[PDB]
Amino acid sequence: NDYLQRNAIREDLESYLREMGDVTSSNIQNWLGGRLLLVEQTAQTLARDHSPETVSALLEQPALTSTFSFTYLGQQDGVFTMRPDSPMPAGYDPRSRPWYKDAVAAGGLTLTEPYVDAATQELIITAATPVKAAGNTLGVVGGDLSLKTLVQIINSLDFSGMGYAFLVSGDGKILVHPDKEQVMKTLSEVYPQNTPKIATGFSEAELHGHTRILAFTPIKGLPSVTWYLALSIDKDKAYAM
Ligand SMILES: N[C@@H](Cc1c[nH]c2ccccc12)C(=O)O
Repeated sequence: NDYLQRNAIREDLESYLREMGDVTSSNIQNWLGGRLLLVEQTAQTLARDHSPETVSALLEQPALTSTFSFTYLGQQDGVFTMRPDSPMPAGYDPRSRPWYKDAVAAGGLTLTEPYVDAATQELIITAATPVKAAGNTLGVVGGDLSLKTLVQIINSLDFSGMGYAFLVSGDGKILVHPDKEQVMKTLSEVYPQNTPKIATGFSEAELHGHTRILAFTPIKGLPSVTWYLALSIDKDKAYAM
């Protein structure tokens, strides 16, 4: 019987994908986690002492400048301090920015979706958290992360040459993708005819003329967001083995 045989193949493929999805999800979980912890450690220090001299020196420390493109403090009175330094656009107010509002609404450390950077006019992701002293919020600390860097991490693996990984929100918004044109599109825009369901274990869909298999894995330990790790696999290549 070819039905039983196809059934045996598919079940094996789905077990492999589950394994790859789990461990890739852990990786990005751990990597994002360290960044979050670092921003948190930085805010808890500023909480105790946020004099101008201290703020400057703290933000210039190598553990920060080598991890984030920019690290910064926006204060509740609107005063902004960043390292390394940058030309400043007229009218800037850190309290109006997505990283600031997101941290405040979260009541603690969180991550933004991509938003348009103030200087590069390109997409950026920020790890951010409020500065908490005596139950009060003195401002928000943020550390900037490049989309390209997140891509590289979730695509360490091949995956045996079958496909690639991307990040997508529970709402269906593509956050990070090896193909730049797909970023911040929705799953419905990319797949209008038969849209992959995030809840559903394994979905088939058609992309650039080829049948693909998609599978979604929750990413744990991201406060106040719901992000999935997605695997997108070439069906014909996978089954061929
Ligand atoms: N990425 C943050 C902070 C930031 C980075 N580079 C900047 C240059 C100018 C002003 C703010 C920034 C924002 O866009 O708000």
